[PDB]
Amino acid sequence: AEGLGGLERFCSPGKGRGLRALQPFQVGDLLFSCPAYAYVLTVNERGNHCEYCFTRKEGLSKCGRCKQAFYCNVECQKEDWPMHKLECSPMVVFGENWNPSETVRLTARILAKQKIHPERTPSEKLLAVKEFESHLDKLDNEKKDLIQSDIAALHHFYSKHLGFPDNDSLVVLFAQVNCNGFTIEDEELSHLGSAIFPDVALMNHSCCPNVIVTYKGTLAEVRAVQEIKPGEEVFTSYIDLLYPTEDRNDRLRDSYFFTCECQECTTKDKDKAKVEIRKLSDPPKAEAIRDMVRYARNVIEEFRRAKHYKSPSELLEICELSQEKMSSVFEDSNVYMLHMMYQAMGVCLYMQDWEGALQYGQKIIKPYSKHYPLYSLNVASMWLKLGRLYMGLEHKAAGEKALKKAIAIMEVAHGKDHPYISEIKQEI
Ligand SMILES: O=C1COc2c(cccc2[C@@H](O)CNCCN(C(=O)CCNCCc2ccc(Cl)c(Cl)c2)C2CCCCC2)N1
Ligand SMILES: C[S@@+](CC[C@H](N)C(=O)[O-])C[C@H]1O[C@@H](n2cnc3c(N)ncnc32)[C@H](O)[C@@H]1O
Ligand SMILES: [Zn+2]
Ligand SMILES: [Zn+2]
Ligand SMILES: [Zn+2]
Repeated sequence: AEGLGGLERFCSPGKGRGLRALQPFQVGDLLFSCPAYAYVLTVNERGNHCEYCFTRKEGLSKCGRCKQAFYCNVECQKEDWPMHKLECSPMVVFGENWNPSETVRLTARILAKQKIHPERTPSEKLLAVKEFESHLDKLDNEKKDLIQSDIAALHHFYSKHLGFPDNDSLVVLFAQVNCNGFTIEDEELSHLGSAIFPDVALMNHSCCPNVIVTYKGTLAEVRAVQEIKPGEEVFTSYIDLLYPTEDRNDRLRDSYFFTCECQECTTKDKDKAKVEIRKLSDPPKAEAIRDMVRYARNVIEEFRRAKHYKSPSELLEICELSQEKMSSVFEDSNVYMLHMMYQAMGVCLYMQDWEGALQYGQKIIKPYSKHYPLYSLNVASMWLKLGRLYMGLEHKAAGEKALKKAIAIMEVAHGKDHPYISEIKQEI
C-alpha cells in the first residue's frame, strides 16, 4: 500500500485526532504527498517565484494590469486567475494602501475554493477543512481582537467577488487557519508563502518527530526521519527545536493550546546546553541570569515585529547591541545568542556583505548541529548557506564539503530525487 493507503485516521488519547502507520517506514521513505487545498505566495517573493506553481525562475511573465504577479507562462497565469482576480484590481486601486496580512490573503483563497470546488478535494483524503479544529472554547480576547482585525481586513480588500458568511463562522474559519495552517519554505528555509494541507494537518506534535514536511512547489511531502513501525503514531514538529522546554511549551500553549509531554519535554535533557552560562571567576547572581533570559526572550519577540517595518541598518544594530549585552553572561553556544547571530547573518545577506554573513555562519553551525536533532532542516539550510557563501567567495574546497553535508541531510528529508538536491549537485 502507498500514499494514504498505508496510513489511517485514529483517535489519539489526549491529542484528539491523529495519523498512524499500517506498514513499516524506514529513514528517508515517502509516507504520503499532499497537494495544497489553498495557497498564497508572500509579497517579498514576487518576481523570483511563480504565483501558481512556486517554481523559482529568472524572468517570469508579469501580469499586465497590476504588474505584481509573475508566472511561468500563459497556462500558469490563466490557471491562477480565479485566485488572482481577488487581488489584481484592488492592488491598482489601493496601491500603497493595499496591505492585507497573509492570513487574510489565504482565508480568501479558502472561501474561493469552497465556492469553486465545494466537493471533497485530493487534499482532504483523511481530514477535511470543514472538520478542522478551531479551539473556539479556548479562544481569549487577545486572539479574538486579532481575528476581528483580520475579518475587517477581509471585508475591506476581498468583498468585491467573495460572499462572506456570518461573523461567528469567520471567527471559526480564521481560528482553523491559525491552528492547521502551514508556511511553505525553500531549501534555505526562507519564507515563500502560506498554505492549507488538510491530510498533513492530521499529524500531531512531538519534540522527537518521526517525520518531516518538505515542499515540491505547492505539494507537501512527508518523509520519515526515524524508524516507524505499524501501529506507531506519526508525529511532526510544529516549532523550532533549538529553544528549551519552557520556550517550546509557551509557544505550543499560545499557538495550539497544549503542553507537550514527549521524551525531550519530560527529561529536559538538552535545556542545560541550550541556556549555557560562561565559566566566570566573578559570576552574576541566579536572579541576574534569570533577568538576561527574560531580556533575550523579549529581544527575540521585539525583533520579530520590528523585522516587518524597521530598516536593515536599524535591525543589524539591535542584533549587535543584544549580542554585546548577552555575551557578558551567555556563551557563544547559547541558543539566545545563536538567534541574534542567525538574524545578523540574515541582515548581512540582504546587505550583500558575504564576509560578514560567513563570519556568523561559521560560529552558528557547530552549536546548531549539537542542539538540533538528526536530519534537521535548520542544520541542512545552515550548511547550504555556508557552502553557497564559500563557493561565491571562491573558497571552493570549503563549499564542496558544506554542500555535501547539506545533501546528506536533504537526501532523507527531501528525497534523493528532489529538484533542490539536483541544483546543489550542479553547484559542486
Ligand atoms: O497542522 C499543522 C500546522 O502547524 C504546523 C504543523 C506541522 C509543521 C509545522 C507547523 C507550524 O510550524 C506552521 N506554522 C504556520 C504559521 N502560522 C502560525 O503560526 C499561526 C499561529 N498563530 C500564532 C498564534 C495564534 C494562534 C491561534 C490564533 Cl486563533 C491566533 Cl489569532 C494566533 C500561520 C499559518 C496560516 C497563515 C498565518 C501564519 N501542523
Ligand atoms: C493541527 S491540529 C492536529 C490534528 C488534531 N489533533 C485533530 O483533531 O485533527 C493540532 C492540535 O492537536 C492537538 N495536539 C497536537 N499535538 C499534541 C500533543 N503532543 N499533545 C496534545 N495535544 C496535541 C492540539 O489540540 C493542537 O491544537
Ligand atoms: Zn508556473
Ligand atoms: Zn494582476
Ligand atoms: Zn516536547
